[PDB]
Amino acid sequence: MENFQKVEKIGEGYGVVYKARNKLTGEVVALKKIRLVPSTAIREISLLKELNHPNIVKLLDVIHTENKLYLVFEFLHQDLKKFMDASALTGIPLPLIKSYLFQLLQGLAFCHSHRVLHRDLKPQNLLINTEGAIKLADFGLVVTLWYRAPEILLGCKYYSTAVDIWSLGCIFAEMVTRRALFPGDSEIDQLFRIFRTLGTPDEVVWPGVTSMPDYKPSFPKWARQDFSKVVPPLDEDGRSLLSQMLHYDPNKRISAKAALAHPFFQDVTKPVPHLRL
Ligand SMILES: CN(C)CCCOc1ccc(Nc2cc(-n3cnc4ccccc43)ncn2)nc1
Repeated sequence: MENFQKVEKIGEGYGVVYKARNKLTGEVVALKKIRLVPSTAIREISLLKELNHPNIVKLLDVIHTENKLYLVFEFLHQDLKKFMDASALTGIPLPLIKSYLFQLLQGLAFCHSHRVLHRDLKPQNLLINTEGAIKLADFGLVVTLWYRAPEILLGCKYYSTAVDIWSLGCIFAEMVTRRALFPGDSEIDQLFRIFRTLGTPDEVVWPGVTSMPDYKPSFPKWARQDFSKVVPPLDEDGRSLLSQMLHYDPNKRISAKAALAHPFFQDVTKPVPHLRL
């Protein structure tokens, strides 16, 4: 750790993230210092060192010395939240939205084939570079609830890869409309904003929903709205894909693999963003 010169704090993950410079090699890195280490965590983290993909932020090194754990990652120059904020007047161009969605689906398909879930996707942990890449960071082992799948909010203990597809669907919608789709500020507010837009789920659209730990018979019954109203700028292919990413039933929700084959991507390309660094 004496090996690293902290340049600036750039975020908060289970810890704070700094831009740092390796004092010996000259490498500029993102250094995550983890909040207070269990034998189980060390071994689980070391496996993530082998989960390498073009659309996953590269974990360069794990430094367990001595009670704290630091994760040394490759440095990317901007997060998607900042890029969306910087693009808010005109919006991110559709071709670039589509490229980013496709690449994140590639990252997830990879993670999910190895039975690794992200669990907390959000614009703040999606990182972009000047050559058009976007990468997943901060794979979990005031908290934002906006991207949380309904099965998590309803108390499902053993949720699936489908949670990440839900989160990515919410992020897709946001890139398109330039407003967060479900900006809840508590778990029930989040759940009711989902219900208000997509309809209160029942046994018809989600078999077993009424048996979920935090499901109440007394939830209000809202009707579903149209996706034409929810993401107006999006063409029918994007809306179709989005609707599949936001299916209530995690077993009907589209997989990352299947989503890559969606007709929305027939004309996918890799534009380069205009980034102000
Ligand atoms: C100073 N703030 C006003 C700026 C706001 C945020 O701006 C930036 C600019 C550049 C980067 N770069 C990164 C970050 C990561 N990373 C690894 N685990 C993470 C967990 C959370 C977030 C990022 C995480 N990995 C590689 N590159 N991250 C944020």
